Amino acid sequence: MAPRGRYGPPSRRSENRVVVSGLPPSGSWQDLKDHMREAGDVCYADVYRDGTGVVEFVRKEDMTYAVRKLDNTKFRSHEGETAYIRVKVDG
RNA sequence: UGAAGGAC
Repeated sequence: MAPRGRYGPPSRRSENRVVVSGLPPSGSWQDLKDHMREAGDVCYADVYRDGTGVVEFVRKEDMTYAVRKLDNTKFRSHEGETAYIRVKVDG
C-alpha cells in the first residue's frame, strides 16, 4: 500500500489512538485492524513485537468504545492462537 | 525494535 521503502508515517495515520497491551507475540499491526473492527472502523495500527502496540479508528468515539467493550476480551492472530487484550487510552 | 507497513 503506497510504499516508499523508507522511514515515515506507515500507511493510514491517526487521530484517536489507544494502546493494546497483553497482546500475544503472534500479534502484528495487520491483525489488530482485523479484530478491533468490532469496536468501529479502525484504519491504522502499529505493533512493537513485545506484547504491546497501538490502534486507531475513523472516529475518536469508536476508540473509547474499543477500550470499554473490546478491552479485557479475546483477540486472535494469524499464527493460530488467541489471548486477551488490555486496551488503553494511548501512550 | 537497524528503519514500514497486509506481512502469513
